[PDB]
Amino acid sequence: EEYKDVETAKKEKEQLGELMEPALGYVVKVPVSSFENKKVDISDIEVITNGNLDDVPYKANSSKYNYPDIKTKDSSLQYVRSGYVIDGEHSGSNEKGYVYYKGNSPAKELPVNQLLTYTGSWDFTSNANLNNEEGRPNYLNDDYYTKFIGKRVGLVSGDAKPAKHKYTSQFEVDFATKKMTGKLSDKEKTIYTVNADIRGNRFTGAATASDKNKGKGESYNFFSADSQSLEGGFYGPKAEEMAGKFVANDKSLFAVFSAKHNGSNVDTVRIIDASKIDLTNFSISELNNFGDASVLIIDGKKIKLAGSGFTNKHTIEINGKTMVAVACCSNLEYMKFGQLWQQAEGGKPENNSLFLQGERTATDKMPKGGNYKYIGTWDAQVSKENNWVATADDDRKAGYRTEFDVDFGNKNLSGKLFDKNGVNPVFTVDPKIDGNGFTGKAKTSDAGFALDSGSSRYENVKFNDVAVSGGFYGPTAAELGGQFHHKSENGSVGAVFGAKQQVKK
Repeated sequence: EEYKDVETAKKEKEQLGELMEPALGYVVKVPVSSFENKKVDISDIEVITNGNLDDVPYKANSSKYNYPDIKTKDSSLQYVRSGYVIDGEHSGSNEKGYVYYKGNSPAKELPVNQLLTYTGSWDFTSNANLNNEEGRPNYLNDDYYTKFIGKRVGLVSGDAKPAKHKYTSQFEVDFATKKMTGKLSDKEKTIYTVNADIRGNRFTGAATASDKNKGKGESYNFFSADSQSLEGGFYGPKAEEMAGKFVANDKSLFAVFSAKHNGSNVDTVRIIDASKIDLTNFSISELNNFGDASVLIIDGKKIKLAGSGFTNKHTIEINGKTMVAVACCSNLEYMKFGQLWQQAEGGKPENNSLFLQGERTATDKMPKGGNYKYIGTWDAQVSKENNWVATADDDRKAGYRTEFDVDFGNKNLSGKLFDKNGVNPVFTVDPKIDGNGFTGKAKTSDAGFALDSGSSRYENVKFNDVAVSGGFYGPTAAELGGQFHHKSENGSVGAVFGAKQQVKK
C-alpha cells in the first residue's frame, strides 16, 4: 500500500443547549408586562455578529428615548463590552431598552498555568411581574430612579442609584485545570457565585444565587433563582479579557458581565488555528472561531462543515453575496481546510481564498517520542506569468498528495507536497516542533517547477525560506495541518494542507 490511516475514535458529537451556543455577543430586550399579561419573562435573546465595541446594540432606537442612557465605555477594555441601552425616564408603552455583552478577537491562545483574576462589572434586567402575589416593591426612592420596581417594566441595573448599588464582578481562572470560579457583588454584598469549565475559548457553567429567599415588598430579592445557563468567552488573542451572560432557570433575570485580568507577560499555549489566505493579494487574516474547526464563520454567518464527500461544497448567501466553500476532509475530525470564493449565479468565481481551521492537541497529550508518517492533501495557488493550483483530492497514488515524517523524540518534522502525476514534490518543508505546533520553512527544488505543465514558455518558479507554520490537532495529535504564503516579483504562493497519522500493514 504500504500505509493506511491510523484507526482513531471519532470525535464525540455534541449538541449544546439552546442557551449555550457561542457567539461574539448577545442582547435582550427589557420585558414589559400589562394588566392583561401580568408576567412577561426573559425571551427573544438575540445573537450579536458585530464585534465593534463602539457600536452599542440598538443605539439608533435610543435617540427616541426620553432620557437615553447608554452605559459608558470602559477605556481599559480592548476586546469586550457589556452594559445596557435604556430610557432613564421611561414612561408609557415605548420600549425600556436592552442589556447586552459583546467581544471581538475570540482567544486563540490561553495562559498555560498562571492563576488569573479577571475584574470588571455585571449588569442585568429582571422580567416584568405585575402579579399582586409576587410582592415586588412599589417605592424605593433611595435605591432606584423609578417606582413599581420590576412590575410593569423589568428592573435594569442602570435604574439603580450608585449611592446604594454598584454591580462589580470578579473571576478567578485556573487555566491548568480549565476551571473558573467567581462572584457577582453589589457593593459589599455577594449576589451570585459562579462556576464554569473552559472548552475552546468559551466557558459554560452555573450561577448560584447567594440569597435563595425571594422575600416580599421592600425586602423583595430580585436575584433568588439559580442559573444553569452561564456561558461566555475569552476575547483578545491571548484571553486578555472575558465576557458572558446567564439566564435564571425561571426566566426572571438576564445577567451580563465583562472583566479583564491583571497579568503581565503571561506565558500562553495555542488552542486554535483559524485563518484565511486571500489569493489575489496573498495576504493572511484571522477568522473568528470558538474551538470547533467544523464551524466556519464568514462575514458573521456560521457555516457547518459536514458532508458525505471527501470534500464538500457549501453555497451560502451572506449579506447579499453568494459564498462558496469547499472543505476537506472526510477523514479529518479536528481540522478543516479548503477553498473559499464568491460566485453569484451568475457563474464566475471571484475573490478566491484558502482557509485552515484546527483544534490544537492539548500539550500534555503530545507524544513524548516515536516516529510517524502522515499522509493527506492540500489546496494551493502558485502564480507568476501563469497560474497553477492544487485541489484537495483522495487519490493517494497520483493526486495532490502530501506526506510528512514526524519525529516527536527529536522534535522534527519534514514534508513533501505534490502536484497531480508529479514524480518529485513541488514543495518540501523542514521545521521544528514546539509543544502542539511546528514552524519552519518551505522551498522548491533547486530547479523549481513549471507553472504550465504543457508549455516550456516561462522560467520555472522557485521559492526559498518561505515561512511555514502549523499544528497538531485532536486528542492524540493524529492530525496535522499548516499553511504558508509568499509574494514577490519572483512568484507568489498560498497553500493550506492537512494530513492523518498512518499505520503500516
